[PDB]
Amino acid sequence: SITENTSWNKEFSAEAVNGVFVLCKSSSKSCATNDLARASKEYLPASTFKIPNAIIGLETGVIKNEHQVFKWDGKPRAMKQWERDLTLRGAIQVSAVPVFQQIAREVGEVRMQKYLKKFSYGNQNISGGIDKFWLEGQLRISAVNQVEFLESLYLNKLSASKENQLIVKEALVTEAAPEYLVHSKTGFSGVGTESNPGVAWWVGWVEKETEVYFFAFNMDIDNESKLPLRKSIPTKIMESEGIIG
Amino acid sequence: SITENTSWNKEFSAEAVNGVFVLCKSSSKSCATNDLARASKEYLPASTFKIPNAIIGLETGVIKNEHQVFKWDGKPRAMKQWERDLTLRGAIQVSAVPVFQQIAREVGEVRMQKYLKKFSYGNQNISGGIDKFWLEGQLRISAVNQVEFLESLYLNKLSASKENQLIVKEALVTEAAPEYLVHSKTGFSGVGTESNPGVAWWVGWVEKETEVYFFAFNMDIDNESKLPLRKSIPTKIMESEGIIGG
Ligand SMILES: *[C@@]1(=O)[C]2[C](C([O])=O)[C](O[C])S[C]2C1(Cl)Cl
Repeated sequence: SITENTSWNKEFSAEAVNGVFVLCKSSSKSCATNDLARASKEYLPASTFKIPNAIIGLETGVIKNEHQVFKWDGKPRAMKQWERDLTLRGAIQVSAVPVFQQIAREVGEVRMQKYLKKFSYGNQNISGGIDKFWLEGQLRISAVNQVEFLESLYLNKLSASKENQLIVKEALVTEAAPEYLVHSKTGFSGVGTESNPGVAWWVGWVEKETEVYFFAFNMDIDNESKLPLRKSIPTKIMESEGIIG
Repeated sequence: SITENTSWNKEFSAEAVNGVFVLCKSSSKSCATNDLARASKEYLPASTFKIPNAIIGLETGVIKNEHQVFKWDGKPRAMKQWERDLTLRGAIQVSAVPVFQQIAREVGEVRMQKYLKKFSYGNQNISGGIDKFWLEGQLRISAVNQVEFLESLYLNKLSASKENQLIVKEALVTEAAPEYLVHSKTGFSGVGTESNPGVAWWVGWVEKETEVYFFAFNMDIDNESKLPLRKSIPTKIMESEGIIGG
């Protein structure tokens, strides 16, 4: 399945970044990575968890349908971008944490556990509170597991209805051209401490002509100013592969 | 109950074009157009027909599923961009006529007629050739009918599985930002002469924040260099309406 490509470290060392990129053409059966060990090391998913959380909210009927609006109650939120009504797509795209915290509460620990089992989602440990397990709790997943998850979603092979998978897929589109389509989701757990840094992610897949490439990136982050690297490092790697695009 | 907004006409005259723009906020119960008469006139749909044709291809099973690949057999095609295997979205986005002529033949006249009736698609006249009725045959549809069809698609209300309607919607995404998403399709019947012009279209819808706007534009085309007006005239109107830009 997985092979090391040590040329890809240039991008990490340039920035003194401890991280991993996993990139798979056509399927998870052929991945390459800069760091064999870290590729299956597991980290808080943070807001990449909105992908399965959204699927689960639709499957359970907690989210009515693709057209549900999540209204802002006018009360303060941690980000200005979350202070307004958001569609499902909008709430994923701006990573509106409190929308999904309330979705998780309505889903409930029994159903959330059930679904993460069906999804083979990381260590499947949702302890730490129903509305914060993926943010500061015990849930962990690796970049390889993300790429496996995203591939099932791409093929509509998760245990949820095909309509709900397609709904979340359109919500993930972040770049659209006549012959190049990108689906992707960022994550950022916070800056932690210098001793125990946070994690940042970018995961998704690229459709180019008739090919597909799945990717998952994570890195340790103790400084918010380093945040863009979660897209720029994978972007430069994929550009050097001719994928981007 | 469509209203006329004549102030939009200066965007057409400025470019010496005759055409119509229909724009509906929230639903087709709230539409506005520059030209009430041309808004209901019916024109050859050209490549805009790839929308219903794709849904029908999926419903009939001619198109196997969303990941179907349409293989190029190597024989020459009008455009290099068509001379390659294509996904369903790639074939729509580059408007690869030959892939859809073949889907249309496989669907055949009986089933095609039946879906166009279910979809209330234009004059529903597909006569004269199953693989060109939308390119140079008798099929005709108005800008108001395009917006009503597209709203149905957006709402998953067409007579087709929700799943196939979702497949086709993703294939129509042309613009994407975190709170702005555009689904659309161009079409162009060919450059005509001044007295017998072709038609160019741009149809689709825009989700901005939590609002949705359905739109359909067409214009007479008798000069090839004017083709890009099919996008810049409606773009300018949507700017002045405050949909494009903050
Ligand atoms: C989720 O992890 C989002 C992060 C992300 O990756 O998008 C940041 O968004 C820029 S902050 C929000 C949280 Cl941290 Cl919950």
